Amino acid sequence: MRSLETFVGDQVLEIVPSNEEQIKNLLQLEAQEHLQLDFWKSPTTPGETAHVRVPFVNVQAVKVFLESQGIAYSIMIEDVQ
Repeated sequence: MRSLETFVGDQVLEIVPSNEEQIKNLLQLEAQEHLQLDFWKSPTTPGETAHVRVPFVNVQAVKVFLESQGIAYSIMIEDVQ
C-alpha cells in the first residue's frame, strides 16, 4: 500500500555575456558536478549568446546566480504541461 509520483522539465535560456568574470561564472556553474548543463553557443567568449538547457529545479538557483553575477539573460522556451 504505497506509491510515489515524480517528473522532470528542463528549460533553455539566452545569456549575453561581455566580461570575463561573467564568462567564468557560467563555467563555474556548469562546473558544479551536479547540474551538468550543456552550452549551445560556446560562451567561452563574450558577444556570443549562450543557450543551455537549465533544469527548472535549477532554473531558480540559476536565475539568482545570473543576477548575482550581475548578468543579463532571457527565457527562450518554457515548459507547458
